[PDB]
Amino acid sequence: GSVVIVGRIILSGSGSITAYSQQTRGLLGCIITSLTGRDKNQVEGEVQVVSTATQSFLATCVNGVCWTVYHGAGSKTLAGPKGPITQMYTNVDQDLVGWQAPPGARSLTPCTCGSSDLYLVTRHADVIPVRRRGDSRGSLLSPRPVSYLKGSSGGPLLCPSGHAVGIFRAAVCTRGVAKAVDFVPVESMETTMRSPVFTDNSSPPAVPQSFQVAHLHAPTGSGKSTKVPAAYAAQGYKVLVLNPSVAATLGFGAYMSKAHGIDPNIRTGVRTITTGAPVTYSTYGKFLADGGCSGGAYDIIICDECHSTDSTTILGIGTVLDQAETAGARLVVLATATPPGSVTVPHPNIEEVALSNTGEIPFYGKAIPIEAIRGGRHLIFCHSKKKCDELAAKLSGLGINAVAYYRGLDVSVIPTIGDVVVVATDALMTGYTGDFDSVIDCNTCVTQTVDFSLDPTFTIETTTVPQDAVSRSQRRGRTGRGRRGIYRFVTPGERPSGMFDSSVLCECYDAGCAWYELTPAETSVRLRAYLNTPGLPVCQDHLEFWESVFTGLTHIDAHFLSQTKQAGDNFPYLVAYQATVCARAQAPPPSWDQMWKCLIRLKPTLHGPTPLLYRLGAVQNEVTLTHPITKYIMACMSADLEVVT
Amino acid sequence: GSVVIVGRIILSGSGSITAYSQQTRGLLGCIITSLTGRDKNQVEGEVQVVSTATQSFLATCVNGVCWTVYHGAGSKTLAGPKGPITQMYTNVDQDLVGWQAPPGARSLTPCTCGSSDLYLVTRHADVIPVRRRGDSRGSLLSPRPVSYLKGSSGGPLLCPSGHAVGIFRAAVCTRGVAKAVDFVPVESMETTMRSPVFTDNSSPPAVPQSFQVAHLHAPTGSGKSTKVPAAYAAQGYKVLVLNPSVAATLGFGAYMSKAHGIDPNIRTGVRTITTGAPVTYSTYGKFLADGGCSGGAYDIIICDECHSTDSTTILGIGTVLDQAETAGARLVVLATATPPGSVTVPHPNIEEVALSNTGEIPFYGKAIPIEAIRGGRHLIFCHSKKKCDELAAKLSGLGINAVAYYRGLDVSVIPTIGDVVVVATDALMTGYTGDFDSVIDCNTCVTQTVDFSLDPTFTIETTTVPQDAVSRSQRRGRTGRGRRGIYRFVTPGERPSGMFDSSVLCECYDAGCAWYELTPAETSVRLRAYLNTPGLPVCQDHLEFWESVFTGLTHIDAHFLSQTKQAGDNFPYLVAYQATVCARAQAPPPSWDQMWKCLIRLKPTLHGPTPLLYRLGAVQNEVTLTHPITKYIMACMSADLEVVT
Ligand SMILES: Nc1ncnc2c1ncn2[C@@H]1O[C@H](COP(=O)(O)OP(=O)(O)O)[C@@H](O)[C@H]1O
Ligand SMILES: Nc1ncnc2c1ncn2[C@@H]1O[C@H](COP(=O)(O)OP(=O)(O)O)[C@@H](O)[C@H]1O
Ligand code: BEF
Ligand code: BEF
Ligand SMILES: [Mg+2]
Ligand SMILES: [Mg+2]
Repeated sequence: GSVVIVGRIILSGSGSITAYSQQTRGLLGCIITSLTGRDKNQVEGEVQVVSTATQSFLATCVNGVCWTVYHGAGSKTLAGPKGPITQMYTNVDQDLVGWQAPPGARSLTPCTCGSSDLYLVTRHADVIPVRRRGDSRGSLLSPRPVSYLKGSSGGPLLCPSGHAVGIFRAAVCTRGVAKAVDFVPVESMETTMRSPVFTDNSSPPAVPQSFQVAHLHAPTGSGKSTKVPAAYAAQGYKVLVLNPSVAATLGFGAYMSKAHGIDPNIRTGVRTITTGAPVTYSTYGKFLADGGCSGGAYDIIICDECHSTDSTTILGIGTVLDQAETAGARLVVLATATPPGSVTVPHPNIEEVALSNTGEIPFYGKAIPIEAIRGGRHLIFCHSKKKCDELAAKLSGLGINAVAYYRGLDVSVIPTIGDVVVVATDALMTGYTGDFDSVIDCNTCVTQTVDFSLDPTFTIETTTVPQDAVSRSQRRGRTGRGRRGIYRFVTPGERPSGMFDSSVLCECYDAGCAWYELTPAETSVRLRAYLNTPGLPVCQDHLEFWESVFTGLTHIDAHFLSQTKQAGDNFPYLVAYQATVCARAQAPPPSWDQMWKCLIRLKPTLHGPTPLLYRLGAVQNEVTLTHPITKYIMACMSADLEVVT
Repeated sequence: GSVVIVGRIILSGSGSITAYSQQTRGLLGCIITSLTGRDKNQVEGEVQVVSTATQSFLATCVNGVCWTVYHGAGSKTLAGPKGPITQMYTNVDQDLVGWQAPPGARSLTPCTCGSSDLYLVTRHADVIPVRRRGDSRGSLLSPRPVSYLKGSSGGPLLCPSGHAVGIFRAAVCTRGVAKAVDFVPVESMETTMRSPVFTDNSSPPAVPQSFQVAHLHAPTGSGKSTKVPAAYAAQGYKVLVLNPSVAATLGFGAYMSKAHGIDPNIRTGVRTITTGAPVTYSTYGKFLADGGCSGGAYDIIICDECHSTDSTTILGIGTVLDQAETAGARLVVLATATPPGSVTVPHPNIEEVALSNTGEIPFYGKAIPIEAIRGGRHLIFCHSKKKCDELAAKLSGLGINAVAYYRGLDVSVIPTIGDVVVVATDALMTGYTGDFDSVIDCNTCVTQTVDFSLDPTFTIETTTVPQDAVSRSQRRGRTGRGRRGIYRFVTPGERPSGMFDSSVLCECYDAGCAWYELTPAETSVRLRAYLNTPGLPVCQDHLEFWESVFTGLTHIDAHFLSQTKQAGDNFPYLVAYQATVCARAQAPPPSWDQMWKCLIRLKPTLHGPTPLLYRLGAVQNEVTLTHPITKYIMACMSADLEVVT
């Protein structure tokens, strides 16, 4: 649904800068209006209070455009008189979007006077003094809990003259206490306005004279992973294609000989072939395992499915971007059907049909009619492996040839031909072509988030949430590949695309330490290359923080670590490190969940409270919070952390 | 906003117990439908998934009634085919409400099996084993984080036959890990159904032969605080009237003299009058300061405005309930216009007009027209003193005679005669008659909430929230007293009444130690009497926990405590105790905010991290968690804590 103006902040004209709020619609009008996308209300002033169904924040008009933050508004339309107003500008790199100001809105005039005394207008219509520190930073004169600033994203920072310097996007905190603010400067709005609104990256980049990074954006099934590298090779170039998917990589190996007359090298855990062809497909993981870029090996490196924000992909792409030019590559291509800021749009091959409550098979609050999957080939996405197992069993019991597939199973369990219903997690979301007549989508997924909970340190949490627009379009894209297909779904919405959580950064340091022999400093170099590259998914810059954390986790127990690596569960390094600290203290793990099995053999010798370093799951045992490592991580958390408001 | 049926949990009819969900609406309807009260959807099943605009939980049909928890639904109507359906049952004491089961719904059979293996059905249609421990208690077979049980209140506990043993209401936790469940047994549903539809409490209870506690409920301005005690006195009884309000208590003296020919004793912190009359008006605070009930002093003790859930009232009423019989009182009267579960109904004397955006004075997102308050006598409620000061300054200003009244100002600031606009906090919400032609209500208020945040211990947090139904009716009732009046408001809504937070219990122990020379054990006895008395506001039973915490806080610095008491801020005992710990540790306080001003004299000598005991506001300083008191309080949090789901 649409973002909706629900009120305004009225700014003083004369003298000291003051503000007050006017509210213009309640909840009922908000929702109704969010749907029709038709808002008949007269808009006034320059600072609007805007609301989605779930969140509320600000928007500031400058130069005839109503500006706000991407992290708040996504790519959403703004409700307007004639109906929904699509964003004119969507700049994910700058966390900035804009709609053409509706009639009645007035614009603030840009501040061009280099005044460093600033005033931030909050959603509560407070005006708080801020000292400008940099192009996009200013310190607060009196610090405040972040909770106070929450909902003031999009609000103006003003000069003493009432001219706008930029809009508020983020707080810089010390353990939950905001001490500085980060803003999108008015000049970024200016740059945006004199740049193309349309960027059709649908053609393969030309191979440049000197090193360049370029983007390739075209719909699922169009040929990005197959036709494009084959055409580069046919022109005499050596090409490495990196994909996050084992299943897809193996698929290219079987497909490319007959499809494009090229029998590529293949590099994965279960299958490494050297044919000597000028095309190589590898996973990001295997690429990392082999040590990254080899000097002079490739002309073109394709970072394929670069919408993937699993830690292996992030670290893999950062490695390419840090090493490619030195390694003699002429071109890095960042290829994806669903770039940051994209929304799901109609696919020419794909008919979409909502599930209803009618059907024999209960599916995420709706139902699947048995006749929809009785014959033919179908892929059904479930959010968890457990649901996959359960659904597969149910269907099998109904005489349907069903097979579950997810992380830790072998690709071979999927039959390549004949009738089948594959019930999968996002292990099959990206890259893969399984010849499916249809996809059925639960529209939910699992995600991890870090919370700086100070209890004593941080928490990594797992929750199931609505899918974003990358997931919806990629899951949908598993059908309609070279032919017609069907997409059935439970719910119609999607979260905005192109953002990922700080926990993934934590995951990258972990993997660098556990699997790829990278010092934390080495990982930072690779991740910094990723973050410095425009057009990729974005994340809060917590590199210094995470580096400091892992840098202090020295002398892990090699035995426990090999075990956590072997069992293949999340944060093998953080888990083995907590276990290490436990063992050396003869103390029990936080709980006796499966997470802590590397410790089971010591169970009768472990007593008293757990020296808790951080929280990776439920903690059932008593804890003590004064282990030297705990104190070190607490100290790490004293550094500035930028968090969104 | 009505409660809305958004789906159902379908249960199996034979064999092992299984469940699955069907979803019948999104925010389409839900938020819409809750705001319109109309739901044409046909109801099926015995377990409904229900929702308000803000929260989602369950309802279970038993004996033709759709039951759920008061803490989730309040007194809300259920959206129905022909409009909102009024609750048939409202049992705040048991946390239980019910609507007549809509057509199409089936009921579960009450369980008589006497089985101790139960199964709890969650909102995600999970079915989880529970061993019955008591009448309303059961242990989980495997503990889960409490977050998992959230949104499942109102859900059924089933015995193996699928018959209902009761509905889920709260989790018993150990550091956030649920290990048992508290439920409302079907027999309570049985008792609730057999209890009178309506009990009339509008007439003064007769004085019984043996001690009795009785209720008196009647509209604002009906005479509960004046006519009633005057009538009892005419019958020859000695009557103590305890009222929360300093302002109202002082007002009774002159008025009772002129209207009722009684010159009452008056007891407040700021002023005492002893006339020897058979009627005494006292604040709850002065009553506690006086040592509570004096042997054989009164026949009748009226706990007036017993809707009040400030800590002083709760401790005051608890003291009465524990002491009155032994002190030789024959009757205790719990009097209020707004008992737990009540909602605001129209008042014969009061015309209600919503504020619009039209007017010269900005007010909480709306506007006040100058002509509505110029002139005559008017009372405007703001949520904070700062807002009262700002608005009073603005009104005068425009040449309006305005004064702010809040705690810390002398009652004499309010002119008893002539034009005035009094801008007040809830210092003037209950009891008071100020001869106002109107009340203008911001409809918000300030509340405190405890969070068991384990960082390292607990947090007391202050937030601004929508007013409850007690606040609406009580604030409104400041006008229309013996004559017509006008109530102007910012927003239509009201939160449910009759519940208060655990932090109030914390405040009670704090006040006991700080002001009334009560040991924590002493305070527990008084609070236990409050909690055991039906018909009063309800709270989670955290008495043992809080008592354990304060019992450990020994050897407070007398001078610090004297200072925090004198400054009048929120938790003088806890603040002075943290200050004591800091000064002895030669360490700085959590911040240099005004809360910690008692330490300023020592500032130059204090360095290093704060030995943090708990969180009462922002913590700016680095912290250490090594202090023995910190560890004592951590150990206290290991106790069972029941929290709602
Ligand atoms: N393993 C495979 N088996 C059969 N057909 C395939 C396979 N891989 C690709 N194709 C065909 O090649 C087309 C292009 O696929 P691909 O290059 O993977 O698309 P993109 O990367 O653009 O999503 C697909 O639509 C499908 O028609
Ligand atoms: N201090 C006062 N000054 C003037 N009139 C008063 C005062 N107190 C009470 N009254 C009158 O007595 C009536 C009953 O007041 P009160 O007993 O305070 O009502 P209740 O306690 O039921 O709200 C009021 O409506 C008003 O007419
Ligand atoms: F865009 Be394709 F599905 F990789
Ligand atoms: F009910 Be009255 F206003 F005390
Ligand atoms: Mg591809
Ligand atoms: Mg009264």
